[PDB]
Amino acid sequence: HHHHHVINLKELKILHTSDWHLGVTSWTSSRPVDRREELKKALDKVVEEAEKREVDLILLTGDLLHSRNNPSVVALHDLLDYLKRMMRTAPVVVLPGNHDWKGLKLFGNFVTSISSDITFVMSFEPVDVEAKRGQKVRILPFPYPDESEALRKNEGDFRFFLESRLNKLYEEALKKEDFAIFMGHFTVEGLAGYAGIEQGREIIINRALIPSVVDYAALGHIHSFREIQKQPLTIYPGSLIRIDFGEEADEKGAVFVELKRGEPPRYERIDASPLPLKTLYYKKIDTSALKSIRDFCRNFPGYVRVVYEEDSGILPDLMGEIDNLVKIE
Amino acid sequence: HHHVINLKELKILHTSDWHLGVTSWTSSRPVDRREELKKALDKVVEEAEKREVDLILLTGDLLHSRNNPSVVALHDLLDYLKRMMRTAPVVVLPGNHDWKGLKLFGNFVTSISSDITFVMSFEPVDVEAKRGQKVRILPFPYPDESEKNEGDFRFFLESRLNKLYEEALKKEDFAIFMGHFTVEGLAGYAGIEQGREIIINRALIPSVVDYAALGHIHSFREIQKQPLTIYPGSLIRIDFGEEADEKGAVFVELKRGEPPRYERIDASPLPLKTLYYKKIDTSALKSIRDFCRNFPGYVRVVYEEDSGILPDLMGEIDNLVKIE
Ligand SMILES: [Mn+2]
Ligand SMILES: [Mn+2]
Ligand SMILES: [Mn+2]
Ligand SMILES: [Mn+2]
Repeated sequence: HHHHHVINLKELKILHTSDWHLGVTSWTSSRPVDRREELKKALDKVVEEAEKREVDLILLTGDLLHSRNNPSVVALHDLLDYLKRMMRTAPVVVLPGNHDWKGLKLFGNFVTSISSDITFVMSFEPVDVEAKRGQKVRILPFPYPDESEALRKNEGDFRFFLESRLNKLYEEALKKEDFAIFMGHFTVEGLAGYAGIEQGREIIINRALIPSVVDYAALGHIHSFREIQKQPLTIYPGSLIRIDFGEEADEKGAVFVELKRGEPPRYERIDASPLPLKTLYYKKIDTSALKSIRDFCRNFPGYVRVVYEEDSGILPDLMGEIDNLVKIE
Repeated sequence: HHHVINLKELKILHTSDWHLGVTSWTSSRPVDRREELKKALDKVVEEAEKREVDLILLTGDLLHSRNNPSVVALHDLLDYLKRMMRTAPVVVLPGNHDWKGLKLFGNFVTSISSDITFVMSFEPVDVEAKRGQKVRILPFPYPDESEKNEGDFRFFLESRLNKLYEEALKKEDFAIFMGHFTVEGLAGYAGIEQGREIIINRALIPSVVDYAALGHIHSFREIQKQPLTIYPGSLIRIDFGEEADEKGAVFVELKRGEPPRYERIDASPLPLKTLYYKKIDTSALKSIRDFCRNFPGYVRVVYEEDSGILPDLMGEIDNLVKIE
């Protein structure tokens, strides 16, 4: 199943998905919920769409695995399974998120060398790939600065380092052939309604420093769908599930992007239809609140957290009674 | 692949037991064996290219660390795999290993490339060689434990081998057994017992295969002729005790209706020597210094009678790696 060769082809169809967090079990400290079933249902939906829409290229922009250090065998198996499924649809380019195990890097470069349908980008060096219908795409990758996960330098020099990398990618973008695509794994500065670091050291990038001459800027790391800017089109697809409370109002899913030479890019969201989350708040846990909790959870198809401040004595066994109540705090 | 189809002939590069990553004599004078090992591997790769082999067989213990291979060792492994894949399709039968990441890696890679196949179960796999020859692989790795009663375990192993024999009978062009174990009753074998060993009678190896590729034993050994069963051996002399064996790979040529033939590809490894002395005296001290001076390999001194504090032999002798 090799690439097609279409002459004078000015179109490129892209599936961009990110932040899978394969392996995640949520609320381990109160009621562990393995998110695998829900997550795979979403991934199957995304794979089916890429097939339906006959995409030319698939972009994976990191945090595909929940465990940055020691992913389980099941999570790794799921990842390789979906990578394989995607490769059968269109060539895949992978920009993994922050990781520590060298196993992914060794694996990545080897697999890239032996197959024309997958490319791992794990440095700042540009890569020229070929899409499903023969389109030439220059990839401009910006991963988490490795080795120096500890900066070993002040904020001024480090910012200048990041800024210098971005200027270099800009210059390399100018030497493109058909299309040029930026792939980044970081936090855009000044994100509207952004919670904060989910237990990690963050790389903060001003959106204006994203090379303006690229056709699409594919970003990952942020769990909410966000259209960052239009020139160049810069998007976080978001995660596929609602990973924790705080993500109740987010849009979750992937994106379909259509590029045409000489024309503005267009996109459509591929919504994951994730299970919903709800936080219930009460001044005090009384019979009025106690019935409010039971009532709500009864017809709610997602997971519920209860927060209350005032002491109410020994609570009744709500969690043993309500299967979708995953936390009381 | 080419599409002759060669049907009648099949040329095989069989190499094994590389032990990438090994540093020897760490508790006396560590010697990183990588330079020597890569020199041998380059020679083996060069030969596969020169001989234009159709199929390359790797039969385990390619990495010295069964649990935690270093990055350099894994990099070297993947480096050589890629080089070999450019020459001919490669079939890999991993040895006794842990981590399991090797297994996830293996099956994925096998799926995405038609130039490499990892066999990590007892299930037969049908592969296609360089010139389109249809090869059936009958793999026999270390079982995943298991290891209850020695009678039922031996019977379990025996049942696997009969199974392989049966599915061998299917075939098409050629059939090739790949095994990682210790043949029973090996002449001059040390150390036995290990005792983390899988012992198999050579007569239990499916007689209807064209070639039986074995790994785990560090010495070249033609085990039997029908079917031709060979341990290629390691590529370097890993420790003292391996002073006398042959190291290298094997080139095997199969022809339908004809008996199989083979030629060794010798690694020309660095030599090893153990020097024995009743006691360390000036006449012994003389022979040690003089021997090591013109010896291109590594030397061990073993002495019986205690001769007090020794002169700095290892400090003045670069290739003396052990005294005991
Ligand atoms: Mn994430
Ligand atoms: Mn991230
Ligand atoms: Mn060995
Ligand atoms: Mn072995």
